[PDB]
Amino acid sequence: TIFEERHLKYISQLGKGNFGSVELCRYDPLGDNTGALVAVKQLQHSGPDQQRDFQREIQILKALHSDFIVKYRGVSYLRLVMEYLPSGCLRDFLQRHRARLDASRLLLYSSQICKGMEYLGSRRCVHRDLAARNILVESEAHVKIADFGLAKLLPLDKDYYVVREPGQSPIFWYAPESLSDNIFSRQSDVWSFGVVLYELFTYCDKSCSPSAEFLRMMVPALSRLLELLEEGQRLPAPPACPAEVHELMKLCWAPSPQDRPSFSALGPQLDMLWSGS
Ligand SMILES: C[C@H](NC(=O)c1c[nH]c2ncc(Oc3ccccc3)nc12)C1CC1
Ligand SMILES: NC(=O)Nc1ccccc1
Repeated sequence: TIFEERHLKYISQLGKGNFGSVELCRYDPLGDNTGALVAVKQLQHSGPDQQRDFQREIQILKALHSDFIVKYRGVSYLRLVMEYLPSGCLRDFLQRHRARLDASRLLLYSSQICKGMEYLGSRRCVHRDLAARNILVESEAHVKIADFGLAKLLPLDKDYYVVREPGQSPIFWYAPESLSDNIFSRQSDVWSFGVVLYELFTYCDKSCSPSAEFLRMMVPALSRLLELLEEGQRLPAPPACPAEVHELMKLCWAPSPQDRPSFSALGPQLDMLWSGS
């Protein structure tokens, strides 16, 4: 649980985002290159607000225990040590392996992500950055939610959270209430899950990505996106998308957070489709 810094050997950068970076390191206390590989998050550079956020992220991740959430391994004193999943993120894995991954498998990943989100919700955790680029692949048939850099715990007496600064993530995964009023909730994570189902079923192809679709659907982009959403415009069904999968996405994109299903209602539905595919 406590890793000594001198034993963590730097290999490469894995990714970066919201003021943090994740490195691939070997935890190599013998110094002979035989130790296990780990992913180590740290701030990219120092700053006291980032620091306080980072401490909370660590406390959140340490207290999450799910097969569908990336595993906390410990800390180094300033760094968060996590399991390293060499297949990397689901966005990349989908683009590389599309020819091999059928509808059944995408429904399997969808069910696993839903089940991880159901668990997060039970912990009063709003993830706030759900997207295929932040889901990791453990094996061919197992994914895990990662990137808790923006995650918040809801107080016991309130089911939403208002953020003060504007968001910094690609705008096409945010719910309308987040776009307009910086409100985030478990039901805003359901909106984002609908976009994740869209990514899965397009295999993260860049030409039909959420972003590419907006510049086709056509004043600042954020205001334009909100007007398009208020008018009831949505991303079109992915090529060859099963009808029932598309209906589920549209339900996740109900205008009113209270009309979106919960992850507990979504889960059984995905399983039934997975069993019926
Ligand atoms: C960069 C962040 N990654 C993590 O926090 C990771 C924690 N363990 C990992 N194992 C492999 C892996 O592989 C990669 C490599 C490149 C891009 C994404 C994941 N990334 C991570 C973010 C995805 C959640
Ligand atoms: N959720 C949803 O349908 N979002 C959207 C719509 C148009 C363009 C980009 C994203």
